[PDB]
Amino acid sequence: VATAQEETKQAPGVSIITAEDIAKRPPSNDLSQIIRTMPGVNLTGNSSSGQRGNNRQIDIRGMGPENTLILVDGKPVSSRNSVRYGWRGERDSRGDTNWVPADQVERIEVIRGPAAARYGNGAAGGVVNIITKQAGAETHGNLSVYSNFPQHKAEGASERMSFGLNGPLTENLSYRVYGNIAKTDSDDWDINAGHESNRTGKQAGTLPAGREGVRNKDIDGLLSWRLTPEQTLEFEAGFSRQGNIYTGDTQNTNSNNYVKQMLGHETNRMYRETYSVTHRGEWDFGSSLAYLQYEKTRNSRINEGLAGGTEGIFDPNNAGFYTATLRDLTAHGEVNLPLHLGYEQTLTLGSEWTEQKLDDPSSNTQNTEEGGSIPGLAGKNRSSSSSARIFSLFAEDNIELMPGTMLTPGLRWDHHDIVGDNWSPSLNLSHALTERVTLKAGIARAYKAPNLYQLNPDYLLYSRGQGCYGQSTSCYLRGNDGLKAETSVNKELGIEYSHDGLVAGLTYFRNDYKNKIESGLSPVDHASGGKGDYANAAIYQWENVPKAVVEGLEGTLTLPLADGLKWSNNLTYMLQSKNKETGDVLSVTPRYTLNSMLDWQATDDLSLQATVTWYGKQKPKKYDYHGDRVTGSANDQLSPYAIAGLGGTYRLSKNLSLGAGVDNLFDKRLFRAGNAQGVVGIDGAGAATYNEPGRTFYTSLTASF
Ligand SMILES: C#CCNC(=O)[C@H](CNC(=O)[C@H](CNC(=O)CNC(=O)c1cccc(O)c1O)NC(=O)c1cccc(O)c1O)NC(=O)c1cccc(O)c1O
Ligand SMILES: [Fe+3]
Repeated sequence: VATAQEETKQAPGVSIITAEDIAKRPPSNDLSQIIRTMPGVNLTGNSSSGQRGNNRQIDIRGMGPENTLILVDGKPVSSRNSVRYGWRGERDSRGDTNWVPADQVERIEVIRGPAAARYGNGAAGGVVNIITKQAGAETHGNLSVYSNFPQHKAEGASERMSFGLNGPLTENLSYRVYGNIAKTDSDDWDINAGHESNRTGKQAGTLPAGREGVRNKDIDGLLSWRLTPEQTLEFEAGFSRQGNIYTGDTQNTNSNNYVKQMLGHETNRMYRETYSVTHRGEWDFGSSLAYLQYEKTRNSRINEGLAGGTEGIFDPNNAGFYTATLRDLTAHGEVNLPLHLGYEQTLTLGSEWTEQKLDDPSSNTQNTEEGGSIPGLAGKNRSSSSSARIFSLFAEDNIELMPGTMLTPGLRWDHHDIVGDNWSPSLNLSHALTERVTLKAGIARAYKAPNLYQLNPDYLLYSRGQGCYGQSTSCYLRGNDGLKAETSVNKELGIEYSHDGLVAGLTYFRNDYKNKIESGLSPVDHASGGKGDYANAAIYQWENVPKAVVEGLEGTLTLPLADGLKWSNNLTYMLQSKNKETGDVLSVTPRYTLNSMLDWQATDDLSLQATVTWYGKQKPKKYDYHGDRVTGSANDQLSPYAIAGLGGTYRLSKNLSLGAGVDNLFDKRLFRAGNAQGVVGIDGAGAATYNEPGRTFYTSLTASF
């Protein structure tokens, strides 16, 4: 009997991307590009402001990217938690899917809804687990190189070069190492000129930036030592560095002179260092796994403001870099025990402990002189430091009820040192109706701890009125340590026909989303003192939005037209996404997304690929920061559109393949006009918040032994 962990990787809410899929749709740089084509996955911001809108990240079933937990070889990636979380729920972050280089990935696992809740904190949407190629019984290695070439030159081209080498040292000692260097160029500063929202006053000439660029350096070493036939001990260290290439991005799309000085410059750099020890054992009466991970993330970037329009724009009064540091510590143990009597079943016991320490000398520095002081909050020299610790125990049991039929109950208990106890129960069922048809169902309660910015009372944003809910008076936004965790009851009912390479399936999912954390709507208090008409500014906190809901359909259809010819489709359809308190939308996703590949292995040494992605309509948020129906261009929608691509790979030998193709064959292009709503002298842009890149040719070479 399979463990509950391996078994639940067979739910309809589960997708696998292989190393061979990566070869046939090679990503520019970030893996999000290919990860997003799975059913139930979008590439979206975290809320609906449209801020930092070219910085979109992986979203599972509309639940936001903060609810997508990224693992590498089963170990958490937490680095984006080192970037400032803004009034509107975005971070100036490119996300956490670009730390492992695409050509060293063996496979990617995407686990959605109820089969993912067992992973705990931050899996309310789901889990994406990036697995790296590993050593075997013989020295192996590869060299992979990529390059694209956009028709339009303003758009940023990507150059990417990686190697891997792996194999034996001793009989009982293996190594696996890789190194990657990559560069996606920034879009030209001016790429959105003519598409920018209307720009009055002093904001005349300001521009929504295109896509930011990134320089990557990744180096990983792994050493695998066989103590015994029954025990293995693995040591690994990782060093990654991303530095951007800045092209005019600012939270509000306003500008100043520091912005313009910095065009082309590196204005943020993220160093990520990972060390890990892993014990793995296969035994007489089961197996077991224990690991320790230390992740240290240094986020160095230029000081930005924290008030109204100055929020998220470089500040000339505090010019220069600062460094936020994230130390994240993760320990994990589990034993797997096959039990034979009664039913065939496999029981799994485990605990987990995590600590997140965050040092950030910049985000807590807003002073209170204009809006009046806030009892209990020092105006200067507040602490940089946050932390939270979670302890967790769990038990999952995968019970063969009769052959065909599997029932897999679990319980996880989580103790957060500030927020308290959480109980996440789960039930995952698969039953076989035929050699060909399988019914599956799942219900779990997933868990999300407040992030360290939401939770901190020293974290303080300010606006003179334009961001304030329900008024034009000055207001403050303040963290809250009395917050409850977000929980979500992720239901799924799904059915699948599968036979002779022919697959046809359709899943319904509903996630009932309790206590989503968001900026509050009522002032809890008022500050006293200050200057002029801004004196005695309102005080709001980060609050738990009591109930929200997402709902949709995942579908997939795969037919073998002939021996050498396969037609595949992944389908996402978003039925509902609602803050039930404000009736506004949680996330801006396309109404549907259909991904379609035709794969012809026309020859033994030649495969050809055609792809079509159809995106549906996209609607912006209906309400502004004040909470009032928006007006003008702020209502603009994106009409449905499709991106098509052709590509191929030619086997020159066993040891060498060429690849080449075209993304966006019909040069369908979109442009970021700004943010979804209007501010003073800056007309809204509704759903037009991102740059879709135009026709782009690409080539590739892979040599391997
Ligand atoms: C040029 C120009 C546009 N200028 C303004 O809109 C001025 C003066 N402020 C500024 O120009 C910049 C830049 N302003 C902009 O680029 C346009 N505003 C925004 O994008 C904005 C977005 C969300 C919330 C806000 O409060 C915003 O001002 N903002 C600030 O210096 C500022 C500092 C502390 C507190 C604030 O609220 C500030 O606005 N502020 C106001 O008119 C204002 C009036 C009521 C409420 C506000 O929030 C205002 O900013
Ligand atoms: Fe303002």
